[PDB]
Amino acid sequence: RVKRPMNAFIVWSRDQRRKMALENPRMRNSEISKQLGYQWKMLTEAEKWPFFQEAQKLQAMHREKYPNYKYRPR
DNA sequence: CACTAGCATTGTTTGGG
DNA sequence: GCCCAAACAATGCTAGT
Repeated sequence: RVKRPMNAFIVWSRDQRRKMALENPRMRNSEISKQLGYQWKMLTEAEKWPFFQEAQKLQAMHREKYPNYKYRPR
């Protein structure tokens, strides 16, 4: 079963989730998501663009590998 | 142990009104 | 066309059956 490709926030959140967890070892993971939300909204456009590029590469490789994939929720 | 449903985030896409 | 809700990507669990 073919999964969705990572958008830019997901791409950026992965390292940032681990680094928050190691520095705040008591927080629930659902509470790290909140902290990652505030931080992302704090990021300037100029800081987030490498992650949108990465998201694009990922959506592009997705269509290479799965040329007939289409998204079907529920 | 196996479901699956939910909590949490943003961005993307879908599907209904 | 507009609006909207909501699935679902990763990650890291929960809680119910």
